[PDB]
Amino acid sequence: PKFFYIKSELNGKVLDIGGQNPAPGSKIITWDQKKGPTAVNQLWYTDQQGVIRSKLNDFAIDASHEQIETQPFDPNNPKRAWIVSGNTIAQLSDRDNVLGVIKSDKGASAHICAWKQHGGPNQKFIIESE
Ligand SMILES: OC[C@H]1O[C@@H](O[C@H]2[C@H](O)[C@@H](O)[C@H](O)O[C@@H]2CO)[C@H](O)[C@@H](O)[C@H]1O
Repeated sequence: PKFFYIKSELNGKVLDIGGQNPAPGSKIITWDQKKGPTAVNQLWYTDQQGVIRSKLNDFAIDASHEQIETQPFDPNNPKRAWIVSGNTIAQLSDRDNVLGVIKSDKGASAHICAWKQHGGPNQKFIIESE
């Protein structure tokens, strides 16, 4: 029941499941922080292991494709176990691999990818209580 927002230190927006799409494989973007029962697609929590999940469907963050998207949690899939570590959303099995915001080149909402930690604010996040 302890949910939170993940805000980018790059654009000050927050991780958000694209268009509130509940289906697995939905792209995760950054969007203006909403408030109320409509913020569900922007709310996250950590399971007992500390692995990040979405309040919307309990799905985990998955970095199997070009951009991060939601996918059912699988303890056997290394690209679906992401945890909070200070200012970074780190891959549980490889802390050197962290999430980072990447602005759009087409004037759309920014997307997210996972790559080597390079110290930029694009790879820093702030956990913000609900
Ligand atoms: O565009 C991302 C943005 O979508 C909001 O939801 C919209 C969707 O964008 C729009 O195309 C559709 O017609 O209506 C949806 C309901 O508002 C999300 O609420 C927002 O968080 C972003 O994900």
